[PDB]
This record gives sequence, structure tokens and C-alpha cells, in this order.
Amino acid sequence: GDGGRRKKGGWFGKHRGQGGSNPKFENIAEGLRALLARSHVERTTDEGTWVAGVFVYGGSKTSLYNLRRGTALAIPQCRLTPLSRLPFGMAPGPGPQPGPLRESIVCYFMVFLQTHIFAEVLKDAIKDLVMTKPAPTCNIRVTVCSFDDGVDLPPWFPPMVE
Amino acid sequence: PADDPGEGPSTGPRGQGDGGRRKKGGWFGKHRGQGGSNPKFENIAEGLRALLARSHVERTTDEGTWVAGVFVYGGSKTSLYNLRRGTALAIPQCRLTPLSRLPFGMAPGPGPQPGPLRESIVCYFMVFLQTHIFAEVLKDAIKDLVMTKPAPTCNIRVTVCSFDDGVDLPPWFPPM
Amino acid sequence: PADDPGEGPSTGPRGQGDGGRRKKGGWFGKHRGQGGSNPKFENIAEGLRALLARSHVERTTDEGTWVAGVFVYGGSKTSLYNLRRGTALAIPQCRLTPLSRLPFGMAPGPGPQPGPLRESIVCYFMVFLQTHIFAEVLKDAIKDLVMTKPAPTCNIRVTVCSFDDGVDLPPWFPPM
Amino acid sequence: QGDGGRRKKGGWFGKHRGQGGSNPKFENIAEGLRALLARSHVERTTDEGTWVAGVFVYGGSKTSLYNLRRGTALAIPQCRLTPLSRLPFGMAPGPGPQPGPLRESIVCYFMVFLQTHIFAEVLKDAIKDLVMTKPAPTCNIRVTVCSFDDGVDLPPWFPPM
DNA sequence: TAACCCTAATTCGATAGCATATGCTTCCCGTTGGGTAACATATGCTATTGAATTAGGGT
DNA sequence: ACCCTAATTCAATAGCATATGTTACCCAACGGGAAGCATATGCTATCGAATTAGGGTTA
Repeated sequence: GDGGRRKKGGWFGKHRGQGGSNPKFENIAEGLRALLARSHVERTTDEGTWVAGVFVYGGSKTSLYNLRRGTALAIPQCRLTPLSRLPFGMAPGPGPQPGPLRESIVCYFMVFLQTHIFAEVLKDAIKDLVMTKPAPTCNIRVTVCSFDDGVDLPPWFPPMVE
Repeated sequence: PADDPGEGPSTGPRGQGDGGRRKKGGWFGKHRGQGGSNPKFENIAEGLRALLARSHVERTTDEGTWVAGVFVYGGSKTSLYNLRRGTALAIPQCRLTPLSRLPFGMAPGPGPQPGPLRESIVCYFMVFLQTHIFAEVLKDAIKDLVMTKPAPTCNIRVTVCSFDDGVDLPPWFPPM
Repeated sequence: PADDPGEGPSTGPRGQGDGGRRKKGGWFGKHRGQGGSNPKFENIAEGLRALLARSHVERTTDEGTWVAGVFVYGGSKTSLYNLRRGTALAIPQCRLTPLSRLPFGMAPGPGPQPGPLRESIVCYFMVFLQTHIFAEVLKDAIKDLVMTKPAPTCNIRVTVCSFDDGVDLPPWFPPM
Repeated sequence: QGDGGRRKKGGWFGKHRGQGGSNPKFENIAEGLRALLARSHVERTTDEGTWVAGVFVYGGSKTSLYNLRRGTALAIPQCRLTPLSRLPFGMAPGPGPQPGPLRESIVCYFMVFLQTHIFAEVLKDAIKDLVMTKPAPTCNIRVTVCSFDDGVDLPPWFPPM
């Protein structure tokens, strides 16, 4: 089972985005934190503009979700996107090409970082931990997404809670 | 005859019939990644391709690698979805992703910032483009059309995306 | 009511409408050069203003010479008149010539060429501006706007006009 | 009485816009314009068949403007003429607010479409000389060369029948 | 001797009627678009969990 | 030399939730049409009043 070793699931609240540090995610975050410690760089820009992004992709949803949870704990000064699936690539050699809407089962998640320098550092760290993983986690891949305009993440989220 | 056609022992807007039998969810067969070219979508596609014609550019790359892309965001889920469908019809040589929600941006001022895992209601959409030059042209066309369109559509914002090593989309398999 | 005057006129839901009465016909209190803001023209003006906003430029000059000009020809008289009225609302610092008819162009082949006095049905209106800088932006806005329009509006063609001497419009001293 | 007791044209002549004949008076005006334009010989319309040049005319009086237009047509059939129209009002002088863009004016105007800018300039100079020599409101007539960067595409269609 | 009439010629105004176009206004009806009830289709979140794999490690 | 025994780390593994895909209709806005009205050209005629000389005095 799960929560009770017998329930094997249920409604535990924790709505999408309500992630919490757990031994597994904390360990992943700890490893990523050590890799981030490798390079000393700022995370929050003065203008606080998310002009850089860490596009994680490939691997497996189980590996990606754990990496995403760990990345959040490892980097409090950043933003993460819910796992999404890449669209189909191209038909091999000759044959009918897939439609633009056509998407593959491959999952992915991009990490919004206001600074490009730290975005590069995070991408390197993610690769290091992903490579270290001997499980089907090394399959995970990441690419830098440089937003020239700079993705305008909603700079709200006030102390709305009473 | 989903409650709509004239007369009939049902419908509603035209003819007799109390109705109640209208757009009843039952799965339209088409799965995620495959959708029909709706007249509105192709109509939007016509405007997009018209603005694309304003700046004729290559629509594909010899490598075929989607190393370039564009980021669509803001506006509204319905508007973003309609734009995505129209973009697919207007730009056949592109790869589109299902609409997703952006994370919450930095909290205003020194106020406690949102966790690096929060999910803002803002929805975003990605367009993979092998040709970077076409990416800016497409974004400019989207901006011009969105600007000419009403405020809700005008709310939609688009910015070109650059992948450092590109995105290795999985090789598509032609169905048996 | 005022919008629907008559039991069965061409005004209103047309309920119990035998035909039409005091609907669109009638002599309004208006004259050439005398016009009022119209929501249709207002919406057109709003789009033009947004396109002009893309490149904010000088719209008036110290000399105020109407050396700058534009040639809005083609499309349909209805579309041309609507665009002209909207341009007036969008651009206060401008002068709109009454809609006129272009003459026929060279007759293709050796076919008898049309006379200079010969005038084609094609209608066109010219806009006077104090600075050409705004003229080009205005023309670009009009062209971009008509392109989005699937109506004959897209058929309308606009080319900036240049007056070396600069048309000397009569000073508006008459009022008071 | 269209010639006779009153001897003053009255009724429907059966003529239509563009049906301008070689009126001897207009032909004399055309003769003057012809002599003036004859001084500077230049192709009126090139093989491109593109009306990129224009000869905006205005000022003076509708009678003077129409007479000049009729003469211009007889003098130059290659060019294309436009029906007389009313210019819009100009900037309001003094602190008084300027008039609306729609606001027009009594001043009438007509532009001469030409494929050659050089000939368009020659036509302006010739018209100006004729306007100057005529001390009537014809002298009040004002003319300017309205060049078209793109080149107005006057419907290049053969007049059928 | 030039400077006068004068007195009609003159030629462009300044008139004389028709019947296309235009300008402002008004109803309107396609028209484009967002938007929403309803199957299927994705992941967030927790938790076990089990397992193939990574060793273990001194007998 | 390899035997249980960790073990382990994270995928997988459920039940919850939520968020998106692909389509049917409803109501949305907006701009080209249209109709009637002064409103004004084209063309041509004829016709007016300055011109525009014509000329013939006289000294």
C-alpha cells in the first residue's frame, strides 16, 4: 500500500505545485545543491526578470518528477513548470510526417531562472546528478532556453492567506 | 443534430423541441496530438500565414532539428488553444505542445517569494521551429494579429525561444 | 422606438413588419466636411491607433505644411469611406479629401487607350499630413489593418503621396 | 432656352462624365498648353504602363480649373485626368483650435496622372505659365506635382466598346 | 504723341439644366471570435514498494 | 566466490486530485452592404465684362 502501507493511495491534498521535501527529493536536492555549490553564482536578478530557462526533458516521468521536486528544494530562488510531453519528432527517412499537434509520450519540465549564468550552472548540475543516476534517470536530458524578451512569470503571489 | 438545426423534435435555437440533447461529451475519437482543422482555426491560420507572407522566410531546416522555438503565453486558455490550432494549420512545418500553466513569478517587493514549485494560472504554449528566422517572423505575425484582435486576444503575449543544444524530439513512427 | 420606428419597418426585430418606414433613408443634419464619430469607424480607428502606436512618430509640424500625403485607392467605396472616417478619428492631425474616382489606366495591348477625362469606377481618398514620417507609419498601419480584414478592405491599396510645394489648404480663420 | 429667345442652355444635354469633346475654347487652352509643353519635349507615358507621377491642380475657380482640365485633356491624351474635388480645410490660424480632418473647403482641385515624372513637371510648368498669363481667376489656379512612390495603378483596362 | 474713346471682338467668368457620384446618417446581416457543458486525455501529490542492481565482504 | 543480506534509490503503483485535448453549440462583438438626403462635377451651350486691340483727332 502507500500512506498506510495498505491504502495504496487516496486524496492527500497537496494540490499541483504544493510540493514538499521528502527523503528521496531531499537527497536529490542535496546532490543538486552540492553540484550548484560547485559554481558560485547569483540566482535572483535585480530586475527579477526570468529571461533564462532550464528546459529538462527525456528520461522518465518518475525520474523527471523526482528531479523536479529535488530541483525545487535545491534551488528556492527559481521557478519550475509542471511536467509536459514533447510533440512527435519526424518520420524516419521517407514516410508520413506527424502533425505539429502530434505529441510524443516523452515528458519534460523547464526551470525558470532570472539569471542565464545560474541557469547554465543548474543545467550542468542536473546533467551531473542525472549522469550519476545508474537507474533509468541518466536518460533525462536538459537544454538552456534563453528568453530574449524574458518570460513574464506572474510577479504576484502575495500574502493572500489570511 | 445537436440542439441547433431548424425544426426537429429536439434542438432548441431553431424549430420545436425542448432540447437537452446538445454537445453531449462522448469522446470525439481524436486523441491528444491529433485534431481537425476547424473553420475558425484555419481562418486564424489564414491571417497568420497572411502576416507570415508579409515576411516570406524558410519554413524548415536541412538538419530538421527544432533547435529554435517560440513561447506563447498570457491571453486566455481558449484564445491560446485557438491560436495553437491555427498555428498548426498556418505552419505545418512546426511542432506544438499541449497548453501548460506557468509558475508564480517573484512575490512583489521583499514579500515572501512563492516557492520554486508554485504553478501560476497563466497558461503557456511552445512552437518548435527548425528555422530561427521564421520564428521571429511567426512571433511578429502573432503579435500583429493579437494586437489587431480584441483586448482578450491582445492579452496573449509571445516571445521567441532559443534552445542552447536544441530539443531532441523523439523520431516519429509512421503508423502501420 | 427611435431605433425601431414603425409597426413593420426596416428597423427593429422586424416583428409584424409589413416592409420599411423611416429606416435608413432621410436627410440628416450633416454636410460635406461635417461628420461625427461612429462606433464602426471608432473600432477601425482603435486598430489604426494601435498599429500607429507600434511606431510613435511626430504627427504635427511647426510649419504645419501639408507636404505629406497618402493614396488610399481600390477596395470598395463603403470600405474606403469607413477607413477614411476611422482615420479621421484615429488621426486628428490630418486632412481627408472627399472620396474621388480614379481614371482608367493604359489599355492592355494596342486596344484603344482610354482618354485622360475617362474616369474608372475605382474610388480613392487622399490624406494630408504635416510630416511624411507619420505618413509612412499611417500607410503601414492601414495596409496591415486591411490585410487582417478578409473583407474587400484587404483589396484597398495605399501608397504615401509627396507634395514638393505642399498643398496650401485654406486657413480655418472663418470660424469666429 | 438652350439657344433661341433666352438662348441659354437649359435641360439634359445627354452628355456624361469623361465625355469631353474638343471645345474650340478648350482646344485654344490646350493649344496654349501644347505650345508650352512643346518647349520641353518628354515622353508622356513609358512602356511600363505605370502611373507613378501625378499633377495635382487646385486654387483659382471651378470654371478656370475645368477649362484648364479640358485643355490639358485635349493637349495631352496620354495622361489621365481626375474629376474636380473640394480640398479640405487648412490649419486654423491664431490660438483658435484647428478644424476637423473631414472639414473640407470651397477650393476645388484635380490631379493629372502621368507615367513620366519629367513630363509631369513639364505639364506643371506649362500649366503655371498659362495660369500666370491668364489674369482671370485662372491665375489664382494653383498646381503641384503629386509624385507616387509606389505609383497609383490606374485601372489599366481597355475601355470596352 | 500719346493719350484718348469705344465699342465690339474675345476669351474665359459666370452663368443655365440634367443625371452620376459623395457625404452622414441610419438598419442590418454575414462574420469571427471567445466561451462554455462533456468524454477522453495529462500531470501534481503522497505514500509504499519491491526489485534488479549495486554491493558485500570476510568468510 | 559468493550467501544471504542489505539495500537502495528510485522508479514504479496506486487511489485521490487537478489540468488539458477535440468537438458540438450559443452568443458574442463588427464592417461591408444597403436608402435618402442635401451636397457637388462632367459636358455643353450661350452669354458677359474685364480685356484687347483698332484706329484715327490733333497737334
